[PDB]
Amino acid sequence: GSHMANPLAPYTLPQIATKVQVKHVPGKGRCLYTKHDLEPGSIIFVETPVLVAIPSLDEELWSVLTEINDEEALELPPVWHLAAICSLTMLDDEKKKICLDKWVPDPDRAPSDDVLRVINRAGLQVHPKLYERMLMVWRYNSFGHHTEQHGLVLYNRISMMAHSCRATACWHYGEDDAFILRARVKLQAGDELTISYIGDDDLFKSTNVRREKVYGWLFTCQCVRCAAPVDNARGFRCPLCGTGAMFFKTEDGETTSSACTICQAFPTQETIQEYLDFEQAYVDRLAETDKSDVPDAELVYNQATRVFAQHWVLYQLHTILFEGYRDAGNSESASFHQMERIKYVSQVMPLASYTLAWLYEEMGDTMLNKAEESGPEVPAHKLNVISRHFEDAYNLLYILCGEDHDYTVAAGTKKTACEERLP
Amino acid sequence: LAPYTLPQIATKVQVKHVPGKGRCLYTKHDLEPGSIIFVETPVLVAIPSLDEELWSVLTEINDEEALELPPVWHLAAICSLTMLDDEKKKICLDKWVPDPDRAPSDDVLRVINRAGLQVHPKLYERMLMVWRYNSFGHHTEQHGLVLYNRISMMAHSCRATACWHYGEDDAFILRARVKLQAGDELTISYIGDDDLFKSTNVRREKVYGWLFTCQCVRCAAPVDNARGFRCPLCGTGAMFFKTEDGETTSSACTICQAFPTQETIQEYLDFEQAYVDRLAETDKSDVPDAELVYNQATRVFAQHWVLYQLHTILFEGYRDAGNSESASFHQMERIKYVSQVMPLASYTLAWLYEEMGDTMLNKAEESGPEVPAHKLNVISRHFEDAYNLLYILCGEDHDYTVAAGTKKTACEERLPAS
Ligand SMILES: [Zn+2]
Ligand SMILES: [Zn+2]
Ligand SMILES: [Zn+2]
Ligand SMILES: [Zn+2]
Repeated sequence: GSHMANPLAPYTLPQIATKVQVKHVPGKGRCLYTKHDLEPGSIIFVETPVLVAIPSLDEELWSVLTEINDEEALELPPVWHLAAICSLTMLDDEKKKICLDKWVPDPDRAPSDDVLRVINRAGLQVHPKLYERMLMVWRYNSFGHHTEQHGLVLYNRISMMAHSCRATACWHYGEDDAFILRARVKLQAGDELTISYIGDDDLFKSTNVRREKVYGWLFTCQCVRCAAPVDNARGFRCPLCGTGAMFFKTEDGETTSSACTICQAFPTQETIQEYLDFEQAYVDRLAETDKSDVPDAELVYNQATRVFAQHWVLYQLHTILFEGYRDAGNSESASFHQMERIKYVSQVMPLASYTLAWLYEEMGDTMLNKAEESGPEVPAHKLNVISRHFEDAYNLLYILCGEDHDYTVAAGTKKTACEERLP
Repeated sequence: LAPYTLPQIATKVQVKHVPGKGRCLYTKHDLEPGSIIFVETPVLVAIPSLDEELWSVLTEINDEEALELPPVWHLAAICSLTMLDDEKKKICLDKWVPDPDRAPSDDVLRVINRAGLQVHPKLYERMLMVWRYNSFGHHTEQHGLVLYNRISMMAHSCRATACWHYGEDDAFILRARVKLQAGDELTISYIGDDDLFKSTNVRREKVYGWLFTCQCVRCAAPVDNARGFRCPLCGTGAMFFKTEDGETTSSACTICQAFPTQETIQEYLDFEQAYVDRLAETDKSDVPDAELVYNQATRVFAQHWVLYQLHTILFEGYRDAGNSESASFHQMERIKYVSQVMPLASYTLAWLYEEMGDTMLNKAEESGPEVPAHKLNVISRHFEDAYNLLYILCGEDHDYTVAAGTKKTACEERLPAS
């Protein structure tokens, strides 16, 4: 008999914890649905912030916080703490309960070292437990300010939208930090409205990376992109045929591959591990590669083409090279790399994005420059082609930020100028 | 309950013929891409030099009264009944035909009477069908056909697992186009490469003669990504049309995910037919006209074989005129299209990569013979891709493969020391 007690005896809470695992609801805790039919680009609603935490909101407290930070660095930068404290002191009791009951990864978290130190050093009256609660509500529910670099903004209804790597809704800031929410796609009444918790600088990357970016909200993303059978953002050059793409995919810590697009062969697990090592090596190299040294980026790109076929690392190298060539006035190769960028993004992330729209616009710029090196009279055909790209940019920006937005009117301006120069 | 007559039965049910060419073929071994599966000699090579007297006769009866099938088919059929031993004459007569019971055509009885041959009409007729539905065009000779025994046992696929090319003495060299395991089916395209990159409706039209509606992996795919129109709502995404049982539906737009109405679908089908008609009057000898048609076509199409055809016309026109700048753009669009709709190894794709290499090398050389390393490497990549595909299609030592690899190694030789 190896029983230490009767197995039917009631457990203690620690003993229960040994057997089972509670999972708290994925951030940000709620789903939001449209009540009506929406056409692409139409406004769903516009929301004013609960609070805009700016140094300008309380610079007394700001100087104090920055000086506390300079003496002993604090885990979250000062802005998060100005936001939290001003959320506990500046709003009404109701506004307060609106932010305290938003989603948080650790509801019962004890006050951190940082929190108690701020309370004692700045001598404030707010409860440490609520101070902690609020620092995480803004860590996991706010948006970065549009212009001011140490600024953040919280909204109430916006936090109700679940995450998706292929979001149904897009957004942009209005004039007084208004949050303008638009339909990114055609929607029917009752459809879910989702936004990307992850920035556009990572949305074009592969499933493993995006999942790493949203793990903080304590879920493994299973959105339509993230759960797709083929991760077409993670393609390696097949070593058998030398030209097709094999797309890798990681689930439960194990990586598998699609069959090569051309020769239909599957790589062995040993080849998969080999190319995962290559992948990590080039991810590391990307941090040392940039547009101020184009020869170096050319070296890295040449080496990377042997490893990658339609991969976000290769897209990043195309980006570096395009910006380097564009800055140097070399429209010829900038053109090639920009066309590869358009190919990649339209395969991997086809819905309207600022990245794609400005890919089309900047392709228009590059083509127009290259053409104008032959003289101002650019032939009709070329003009039309250039115009098409500008138009595409317009068409996407129209959906993302509206007819009269500065981006949209810029793209449309270039388009109509192109038409103006037509015979 | 009284028995039906045969016409009464035919009113109620529809019989499905064994689809041409009647058989399936499977590999007994694992195959690497590009490996030779086997090489087969022809049962017969029908060319004028096979029987010049018969040929001259044939010609003159054709010029008096035109034959429905050109003379070479009759040369093939007759010579199959006259010149082959009994063993091989039976292998030909055993081959798939659409109409086993078909009475002698009037062309057949005429040729029998005016050439004065002793062959049985009904066999003659049947042999015709055999050669029309089982033979290949000769590599060199116009008015030439070739018929093989084992090759005819491969079923058709628009995404074939096997590829082929002619060797010396009209040998049929069959290679694996993809990696295959023992027991996998060997298929070839009954459709020429001039149609393989087109949409499912068109390919099915091209194989209807073998009496089946193609349901290969491409034709049965939920989305026909060779038939993509420009979404009228968003102005930028693609909506892919699909036709089944005479009715056309559309995928949601790739960008705004709206579905077109049946009205919009019919409108864009009318546009599609109009541009298919215009293609017959559009070609590379009038580049301005093709530019007009392309400019109007971009408003209708997003990723469509008609747009690919216009890209092809413009690429060849600009290439012939030495305009590497515009040819570059259109060739890139061609590569995009083909690699999306027809990604497996093909001569079309391989030579798309090779000619992209040519165009970029020309364009670069307009700046001087010393082409920078980067550009060279990119150019080399294209050449290498061409090589890689032709290696699979026709072997390492084939003239095509050697040509692509030659351009590639030349590119590498021009690279600076550092
Ligand atoms: Zn996801
Ligand atoms: Zn491969
Ligand atoms: Zn098919
Ligand atoms: Zn659309």
